[PDB]
Amino acid sequence: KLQVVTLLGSLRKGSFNGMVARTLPKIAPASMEVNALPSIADIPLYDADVQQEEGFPATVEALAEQIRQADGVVIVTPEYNYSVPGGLKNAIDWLSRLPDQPLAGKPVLIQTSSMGVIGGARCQYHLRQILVFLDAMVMNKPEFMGGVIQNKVDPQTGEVIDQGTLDHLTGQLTAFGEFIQR
Amino acid sequence: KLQVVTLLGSLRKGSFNGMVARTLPKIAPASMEVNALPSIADIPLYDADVQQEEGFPATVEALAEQIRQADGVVIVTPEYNYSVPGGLKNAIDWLSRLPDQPLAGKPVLIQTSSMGVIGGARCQYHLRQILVFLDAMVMNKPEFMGGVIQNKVDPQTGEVIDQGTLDHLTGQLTAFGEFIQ
Amino acid sequence: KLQVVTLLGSLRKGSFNGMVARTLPKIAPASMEVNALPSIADIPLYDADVQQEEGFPATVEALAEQIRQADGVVIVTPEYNYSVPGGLKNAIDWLSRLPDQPLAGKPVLIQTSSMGVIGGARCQYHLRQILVFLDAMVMNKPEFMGGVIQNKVDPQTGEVIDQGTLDHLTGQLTAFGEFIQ
Amino acid sequence: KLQVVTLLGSLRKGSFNGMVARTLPKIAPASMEVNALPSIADIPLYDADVQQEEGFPATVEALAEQIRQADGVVIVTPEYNYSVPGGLKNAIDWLSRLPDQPLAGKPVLIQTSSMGVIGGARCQYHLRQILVFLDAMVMNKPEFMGGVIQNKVDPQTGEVIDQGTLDHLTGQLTAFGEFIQR
Ligand SMILES: Cc1cc2nc3c(=O)[nH]c(=O)nc-3n(C[C@H](O)[C@H](O)[C@H](O)COP(=O)(O)O)c2cc1C
Ligand SMILES: Cc1cc2nc3c(=O)[nH]c(=O)nc-3n(C[C@H](O)[C@H](O)[C@H](O)COP(=O)(O)O)c2cc1C
Ligand SMILES: Cc1cc2nc3c(=O)[nH]c(=O)nc-3n(C[C@H](O)[C@H](O)[C@H](O)COP(=O)(O)O)c2cc1C
Ligand SMILES: Cc1cc2nc3c(=O)[nH]c(=O)nc-3n(C[C@H](O)[C@H](O)[C@H](O)COP(=O)(O)O)c2cc1C
Ligand SMILES: [Ca+2]
Ligand SMILES: [Ca+2]
Repeated sequence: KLQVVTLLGSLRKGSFNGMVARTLPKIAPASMEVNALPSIADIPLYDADVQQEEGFPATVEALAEQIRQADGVVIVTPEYNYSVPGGLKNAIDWLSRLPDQPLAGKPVLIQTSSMGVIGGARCQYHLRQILVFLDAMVMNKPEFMGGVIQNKVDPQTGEVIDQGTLDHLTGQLTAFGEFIQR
Repeated sequence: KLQVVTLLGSLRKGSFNGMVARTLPKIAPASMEVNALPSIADIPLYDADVQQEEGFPATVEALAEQIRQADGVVIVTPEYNYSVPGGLKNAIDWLSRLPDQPLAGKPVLIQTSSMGVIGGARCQYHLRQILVFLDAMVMNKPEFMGGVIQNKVDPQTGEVIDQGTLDHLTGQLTAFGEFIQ
Repeated sequence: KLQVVTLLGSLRKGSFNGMVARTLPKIAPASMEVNALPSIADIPLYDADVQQEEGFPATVEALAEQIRQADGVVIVTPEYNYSVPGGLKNAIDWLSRLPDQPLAGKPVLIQTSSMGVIGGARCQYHLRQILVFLDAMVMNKPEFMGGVIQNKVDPQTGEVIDQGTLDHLTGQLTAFGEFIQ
Repeated sequence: KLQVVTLLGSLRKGSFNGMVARTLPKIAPASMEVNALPSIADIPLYDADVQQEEGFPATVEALAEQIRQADGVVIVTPEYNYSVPGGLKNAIDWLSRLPDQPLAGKPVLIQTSSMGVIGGARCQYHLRQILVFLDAMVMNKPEFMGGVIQNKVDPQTGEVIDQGTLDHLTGQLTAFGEFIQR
């Protein structure tokens, strides 16, 4: 069984991308198991001085060890001002500074959702440029951009229910599972 | 006289970009007064729940008001992992949610420095894409990419000394001053 | 009254973006006259040897002069392979080499359409990066990405009909008109 | 012996990138053979109407068949206005429309050179975004950006002679050769 984890790019309780991430474990192919990674909320802003005098934040090393243990990582994130959320980017800046950089050679799947029609596509291309330097193995197609995400979820359960969205989500995961087999 | 402020993208005290930023005051045109904005170090990670429950952070409000009063903003920052540093971007995310969005229509000048020959060039274009949604007035030329800034600064004073760099910057500021109108 | 011209990025006769372009004349503000520039179809591939030996192509010179006379340029184009179409970009490469570079300081408005929901959004930001080196004055908002334009046009007239799209465009032009100053 | 070919992004006789491309065959690892692809100069501007009424240009199909035959492709190109040269992009637009798109799943190496200090880096990131849609297998590091390329070549021979540039060029090719073994 492949072990895939999710890195969440939004910090709000009712996050839509948060709902997409929690739905993935329930629709993953039988040969895949998905779990959520710890939240990035308590990670402090990156400062070279702290890295030297304090060492690495426990939260950063905990997140890093779980990524190394996993066979694949799915980054589920919204788009902020046509790009990557500062919080998520900051968690990536810390990670990129670690011994045995956790994402190098690591299979990565990208997922974004927005209330807008474009569904976070802009965020995705900047993210790939970032992951290139970190040497992650990013899967090309299929891509997933959840537009008008609010009309495809269930507020109570906090999950995706729109049939169309569920099939594409399941399709991509399957492709990612086959991708990981490398 | 024009009032210009600097937004710093690095937090370490030995910051080379910080050196660039603190050098701008004495090489700017005689019609410009360059001062620094507060550090983005205390600005907490963006969370809509916080915006709703607590309102906007006081540090964010302070940063914003200084931006509103300025005639222009010079963003001085390094490039982290082929893009914009997490901290700087997070501060921008916060500012972008403000009712009277501070950077809307605000003239902006970009400058980056790095220990490598590319001088933070990649970071600049991602930052330009981001600035479109904030609706800022970003100047085109001349651009400034400080390649290997470590060889052209003076540690004792923490300012730039390489005459070539100094004239480049001065030319850019002079150009930014004309841009304001 | 302002003179605005359109640079078309697609060459096929059934071009949806072409439909957008030819619709702009009757939805523009009363202070703007929108006309089309010549097609980029005859512009040959850029080659410095040709620039040196033959000089600039007459078609390139013609395109340039019309750009110089206009108060603004609206670039209407599709998105090919997640970026700017080869032909359009090649025409820009030619213009960029001209002594009195036509687009320098020229206000530019970008609009794209596609048969998909993204509406050529990716192409727009690459094009914005390119326009920095040409030193153009590119407007920020509102932006226009015509998603699935095929469902909102009228083949018999070859113009846009979807009222929502029409008002969006009109609003953009009105905004571009104010931008010129 | 792996068969690698070069796609040239500049059309001028004295092209510096042209010199870099011609030097590659002479410094490739013993397990690799490099050849130049036909020139893109005579390829007409892409027009959907021509594709339908005329079919594909012979030059486009000749270039496409040679790419399919090769084990790897090195794109050597300059940077025009912070991006990909229109001519090269146009040759890619035609290619992307072919049956059995020639670059899908094809190993690709990127090389750029400029008279400027940045050496065509801007062109490279836009190109990768393009190759992602075409589903090419693009190698991450090492990257090659030849800055101030004019002071590293020999006008007469039309080749690179700067020792430093030659070593990196040889290093990348070796990495690409090992990369191709996939
Ligand atoms: C700082 C900030 C910037 C935003 N900018 C964008 C943007 O550039 N593109 C976009 O599609 N949506 C943007 N939005 C709207 C988000 O898509 C929307 O708030 C979304 O539902 C947030 O993701 P979440 O629900 O998982 O918290 C922005 C939201 C925030 C908080
Ligand atoms: C998290 C992190 C990521 C880095 N990644 C890059 C990069 O992608 N490109 C680059 O040119 N330099 C990179 N560097 C090197 C910086 O350019 C160099 O540390 C610089 O001197 C930092 O800016 P400062 O001196 O103002 O603190 C990185 C540094 C850090 C801390
Ligand atoms: C070479 C080529 C590449 C294409 N690639 C893309 C793409 O990357 N993104 C997209 O949204 N549409 C793409 N399409 C579909 C176009 O959006 C669609 O054909 C469009 O209607 C063309 O613009 P036009 O109608 O003005 O000729 C491509 C079309 C062609 C001819
Ligand atoms: C249309 C055009 C646009 C140019 N724009 C850029 C640019 O954006 N970045 C850059 O580094 N060099 C630029 N240059 C300078 C080239 O790097 C230089 O002419 C180079 O030596 C061309 O590649 P080649 O020698 O193989 O023909 C431009 C050249 C041309 C012909
Ligand atoms: Ca929260
Ligand atoms: Ca030639």
